[PDB]
Amino acid sequence: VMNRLILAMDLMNRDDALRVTGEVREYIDTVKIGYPLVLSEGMDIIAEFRKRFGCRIIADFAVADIPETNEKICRATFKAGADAIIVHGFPGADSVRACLNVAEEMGREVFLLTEMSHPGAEMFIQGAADEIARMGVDLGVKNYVGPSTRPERLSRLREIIGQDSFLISPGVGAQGGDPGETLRFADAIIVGRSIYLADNPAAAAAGIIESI
Amino acid sequence: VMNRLILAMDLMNRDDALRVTGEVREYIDTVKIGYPLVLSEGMDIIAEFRKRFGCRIIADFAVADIPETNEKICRATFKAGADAIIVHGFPGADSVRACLNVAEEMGREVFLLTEMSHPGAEMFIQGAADEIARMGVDLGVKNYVGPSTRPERLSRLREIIGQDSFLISPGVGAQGGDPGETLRFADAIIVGRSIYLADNPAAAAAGIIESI
Ligand SMILES: O=c1ccn([C@@H]2O[C@H](COP(=O)(O)O)[C@@H](O)[C@H]2O)c(=O)[nH]1
Ligand SMILES: O=c1ccn([C@@H]2O[C@H](COP(=O)(O)O)[C@@H](O)[C@H]2O)c(=O)[nH]1
Repeated sequence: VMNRLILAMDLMNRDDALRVTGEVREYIDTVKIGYPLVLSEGMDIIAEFRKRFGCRIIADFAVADIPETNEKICRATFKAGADAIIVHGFPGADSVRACLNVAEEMGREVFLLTEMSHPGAEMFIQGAADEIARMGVDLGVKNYVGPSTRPERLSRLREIIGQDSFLISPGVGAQGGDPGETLRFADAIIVGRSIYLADNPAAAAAGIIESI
Repeated sequence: VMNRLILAMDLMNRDDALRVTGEVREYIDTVKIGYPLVLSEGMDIIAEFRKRFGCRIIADFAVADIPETNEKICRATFKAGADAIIVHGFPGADSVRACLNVAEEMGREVFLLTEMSHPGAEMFIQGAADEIARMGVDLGVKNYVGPSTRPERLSRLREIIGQDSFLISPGVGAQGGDPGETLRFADAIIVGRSIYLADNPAAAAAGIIESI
């Protein structure tokens, strides 16, 4: 939410991850943590970050398993302190509903990943993305993830989910997406490498904020 | 955390509560919601506030029942979306442990209320407060609540819990506590009426922040 900028913290060691996150904390209040960091440092890193930085944590786990396993993944993730989890919609409605049920039980949120931002997304996901977004609307999903790299697709996604839904978007910077154009449709942009690989992460974050 | 100021939102109707909270949101990022609002508008108000204001919510439920009931209260409260819950320590260790167990299961936090801020606290709670704080330390509690109205007691509490524990303090303003003096010992101050009954809540919040 702060500055409509979410940091994707994909460094793989705790010391560097804490250093960069602390350096840019005055610019953000929401950090997306994924498997690169969690599989290297453990799930306890989520609660550590949440406490140390007083930020919201979105666990980007691209959840994509059967219902029963998705439920277990969501339970472990919320137990670890995550405020929200990103779930793929392409595995179908039952898999998404399993995640929504756990989020309801635990007072948390599910973000539905519709279309991905990388080139390969055009092979199979893009053709199913509008229907995946419609499925989300039908299931009551209120939070979505769409691609910064294809603003016309981000626009179509926004059209399907409505103005009240919350939409975040990765692919800004390194993948080629533009901050300002992405924010014409998304509520917040996700930025990873453009900030965490910069010589001065704080200056990189400040520059993105200045550009928007 | 923001400005070390936590709003105690004890208005009893949704419209006024949303109005004041929205007016002072630029000054805070943490709202304490208690029974005055929840029993008048329902537990759904917690998730509504959390979403609408993107703030952390501490449920001040002064939990004070037997272990089994405390567990149920904590589960319902975290399911409703609260980030933390305030629990009395005077009912004993088993009652506090029940709350800690649910918070661990759900990735949330427990704040232990040691000494209360009102005059009647001197009758029974004050004499047991140092031991209640020690009990908290022994149980692994990391978040505490102490009285703004008695800074020497707040100092003694801080001494027992250590500098690493997080301490919040009500009784600022209406009850007579001073913002600056309270912050010599507490990490954050809780302020209710001095802000929510003010003719201009934003100006009242701004003034408190200016004074510190
Ligand atoms: O469609 C998607 C879904 C997720 N991410 C994730 O969002 C972040 C974008 O990082 P970056 O390209 O700004 O470094 C990474 O964690 C990446 O895994 C994408 O980039 N695209
Ligand atoms: O020892 C305690 C425990 C809790 N509260 C609560 O903190 C808030 C303080 O509000 P106010 O006196 O600033 O209006 C209220 O919600 C009140 O119930 C106290 O004041 N003192």
